[PDB]
Amino acid sequence: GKVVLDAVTHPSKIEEAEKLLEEYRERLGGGLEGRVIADPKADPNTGNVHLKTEDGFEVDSTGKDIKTSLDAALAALEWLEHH
Amino acid sequence: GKVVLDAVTHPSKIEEAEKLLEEYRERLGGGLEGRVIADPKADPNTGNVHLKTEDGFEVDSTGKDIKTSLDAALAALEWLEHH
Repeated sequence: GKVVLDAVTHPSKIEEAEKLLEEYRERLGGGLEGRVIADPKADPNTGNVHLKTEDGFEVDSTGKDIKTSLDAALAALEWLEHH
Repeated sequence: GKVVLDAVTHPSKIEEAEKLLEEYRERLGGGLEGRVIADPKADPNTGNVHLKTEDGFEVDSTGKDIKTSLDAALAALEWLEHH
């Protein structure tokens, strides 16, 4: 299904976040609609990802980098989609 | 460690949310500090849980009931605490 993903990042890490979104786009296919939000108030030392499905599931996940945040967020989404 | 948990629920489901927080308190011990937020704008058909550790990990999880939301939220927290 469609999953709308937002990577919210300090502007120094926009490149990082885009390259990561690129790997997950080509693994997860065309359902993944991801975008990078450039937030100067964001801590460069943390990652933050928000995802929303058209089914109404939502996860916000704040970790120490963007990749871990995302993986944890998809982990939680897999749980909700099954249980 | 300390985990601050918020169950945000329509006021009709406050009892449900408190009894659920009670089971997770006695399973997860005294580190779990959970509270019920009574939100009349919340859909009674969904669950929502937010957790925050003193380490800075945060997860917000919206599902179709409070138990699934919570389990998914702790699932994501376990991922962040390891990876």
